[PDB]
Amino acid sequence: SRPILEVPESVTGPWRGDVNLPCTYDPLQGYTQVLVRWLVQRGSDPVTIFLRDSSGDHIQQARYQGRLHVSHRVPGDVSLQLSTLEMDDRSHYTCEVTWQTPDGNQVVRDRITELRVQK
Repeated sequence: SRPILEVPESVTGPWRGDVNLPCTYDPLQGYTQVLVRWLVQRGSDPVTIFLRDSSGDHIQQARYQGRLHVSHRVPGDVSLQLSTLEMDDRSHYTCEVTWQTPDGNQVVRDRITELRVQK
């Protein structure tokens, strides 16, 4: 049918350690991945923390540049890796993927996960 994102409802990571927030899908013929975004919930509009598009990976905030990476090697795996976890990294995160079909249409799917940080 259409691509199905798989994102666990919650993940727990170690304080000062590293965690992977899984976000994966099985690739489907005729669906080309054109955008990945990861967002975090803070105030009154989701914060964009990562984008991958035709020009590469974009991590605009100094607080994340150097401690945020997104999986790339296996098609369909766009999991977020966050290193040196802070207690205020506890939040809800959105994984959002956009695909383009041969007719030129684009379809967007997203899922939210909760990261808990454990001492």
